[PDB]
Amino acid sequence: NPNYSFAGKTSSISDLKEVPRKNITLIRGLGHGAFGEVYEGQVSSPLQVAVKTLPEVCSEQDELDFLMEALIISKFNHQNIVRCIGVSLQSLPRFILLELMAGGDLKSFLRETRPRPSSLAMLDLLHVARDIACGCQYLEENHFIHRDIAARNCLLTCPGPGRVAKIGDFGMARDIYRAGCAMLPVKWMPPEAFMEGIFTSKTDTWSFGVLLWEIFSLGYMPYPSKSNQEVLEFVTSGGRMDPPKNCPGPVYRIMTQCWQHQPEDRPNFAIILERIEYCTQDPDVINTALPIEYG
Ligand SMILES: C=CCNS(=O)(=O)c1cccc(C(=O)Nc2nc3cc(CN4CCCCC4)ccc3n2[C@H]2CC[C@@H](CO)CC2)c1
Repeated sequence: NPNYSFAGKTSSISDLKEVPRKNITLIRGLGHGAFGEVYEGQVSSPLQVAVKTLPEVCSEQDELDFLMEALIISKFNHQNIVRCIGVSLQSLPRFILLELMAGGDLKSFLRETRPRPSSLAMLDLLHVARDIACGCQYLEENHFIHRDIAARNCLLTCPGPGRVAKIGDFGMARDIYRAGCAMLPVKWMPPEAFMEGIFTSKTDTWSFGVLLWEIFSLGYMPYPSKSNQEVLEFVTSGGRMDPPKNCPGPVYRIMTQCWQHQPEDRPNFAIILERIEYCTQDPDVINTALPIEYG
């Protein structure tokens, strides 16, 4: 029974809301991460959920990783962080039950919803950014360092208008709480993080800058044509990404403030939200056309 502490309150497996296995039905696979497979499920107007599964063939450490993931997500309480409905850890395979996000991951969304021969506008992108910044502000307020803010780790409620973006994966924070080189999110990390292994909330500010780039580029990989080591040396020597195609100046300037070399010179998330809000109200920003991808 490992204990988990967040916002000064401690929790253990006993605090998790166990849902009887017979109340849970799987409908379809939704895809996989590195972390087993994810299904759409229903809990008994049944409740629609996402079901994250633990492989039955796994190590004792995978078991503990999965428990810790459950405790981490269960203690958050915020509209831009996916809810945990409960868990079913007393039958096999073990389940974590999460808010179903019918729009899928943000990176995939951006790539698949690129304007082609009116799907997205600048304001859609700014709303996604606001939503994630709101989730990041909540983490910062509660002294939680995420360590992997990236489009692949964000989810959307629905594909269409009204979509809300939320932070959906806490795997890196989980690994560090419980503590390879080639798996580190180098391209989202600030100098002091990959050099000294020093993480603070100004670490997540930097990563959020990179997420902003991903959003306004409509889902491109950061630092096009650069490998991890090339990015590490580029960033460490003061190198910064160029603006995404058609990116308004005021939105680019949020990215460049997020990427200040010294953590002290980076904005906190209250300031980032203020700047996103200003961009959102500015006609010259929101009237900028996104590029149309030829097809
Ligand atoms: C962001 C990482 C996933 N973290 S999670 O597995 O703990 C999680 C938590 C809460 C919800 C979800 C979830 O709903 N995932 C999910 N829903 C998907 C829906 C679709 C349907 N598409 C139809 C066409 C329009 C776009 C949506 C597709 C994939 C969906 N996923 C994925 C997210 C990425 C991976 C994560 O393992 C698989 C599950 C996933």
